[PDB]
Amino acid sequence: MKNVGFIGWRGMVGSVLMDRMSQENDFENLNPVFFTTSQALKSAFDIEELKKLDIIVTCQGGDYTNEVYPKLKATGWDGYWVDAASALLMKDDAIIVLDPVNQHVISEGLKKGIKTFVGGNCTVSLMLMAIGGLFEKDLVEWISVATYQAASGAGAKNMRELLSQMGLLEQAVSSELKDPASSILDIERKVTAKMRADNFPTDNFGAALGGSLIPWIDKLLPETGQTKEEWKGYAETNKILGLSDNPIPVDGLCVRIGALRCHSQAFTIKLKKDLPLEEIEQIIASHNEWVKVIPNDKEITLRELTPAKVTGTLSVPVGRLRKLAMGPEYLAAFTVGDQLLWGAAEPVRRILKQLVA
Repeated sequence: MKNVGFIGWRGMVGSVLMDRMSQENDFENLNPVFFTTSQALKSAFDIEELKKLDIIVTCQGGDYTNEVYPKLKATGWDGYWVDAASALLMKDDAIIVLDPVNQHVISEGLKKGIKTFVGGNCTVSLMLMAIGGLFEKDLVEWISVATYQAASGAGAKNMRELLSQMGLLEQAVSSELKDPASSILDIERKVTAKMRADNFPTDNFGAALGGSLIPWIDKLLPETGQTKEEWKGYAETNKILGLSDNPIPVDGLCVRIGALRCHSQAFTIKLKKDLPLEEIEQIIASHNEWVKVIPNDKEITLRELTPAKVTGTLSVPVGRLRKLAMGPEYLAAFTVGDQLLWGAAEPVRRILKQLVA
């Protein structure tokens, strides 16, 4: 059995990985060696120890990877490096994994000698898990996107801040909400006053999220006006699909909303042909076992196409499918996916499974 080292397994993403691996009994197929950065297991910084392993799975973070990866590689170590961090995503030296979508690029990279794999993540992987069928059939000309991203993508303390913000907003009008005859305008004024107060916890986001939204995720990308988050759509999507040399346009606005773990996305997909909606649905549904086409019905949409339904599951529902007023080649679609699973830990768990098989 392969000797696998794990770094950052106590973090949020790492913890989801540990839980998923346990659930699937992945540990009975490999020899796990756990590391730690604490001085209170082996040290995550002991290069000689890391060199003894066949594979290293890390969810520790970019700073960690940029520090040890180079040192480890320098020792001649020829093992595999699986990273949940985005540090090496665009390295010609590594492949972005999301096997249900790009098994072919993965299998080839392996034959070629690629030893570094970075997990497909956030909105890009969730998008591909939802409409990968359209790309696989080469029907996508371009895609305009509008996201509704959860706090987990930012971090554990961000999720906590969101929850605290929601509590404070309600607590500001707790009594008013109790009497069925109170003024809704009085209630709103108080809630709004609270989210604008200096003592309203907004350190993690830099603005209120709770009963609001933030139309900016990462840092500015000067050359295009995009934010890093938005830039990933074009770069990472094509790298995953292996179309970096002849990229497909994927662009839009990424917005942070008051959700915990699920990223949702609204799509305006420009197809290259005019296909019956029924066929498009079949193409979408057939791509993988997790995508789930939701009928464009109200009751079914409310019960199935929401973070409330999707959170904590591997299901990737896609619905609201119909042609747009712009034309028969313009398709509308809305999808919801859990950020911690297909958006983070699952692609890593899957590539590991392959490497130790």
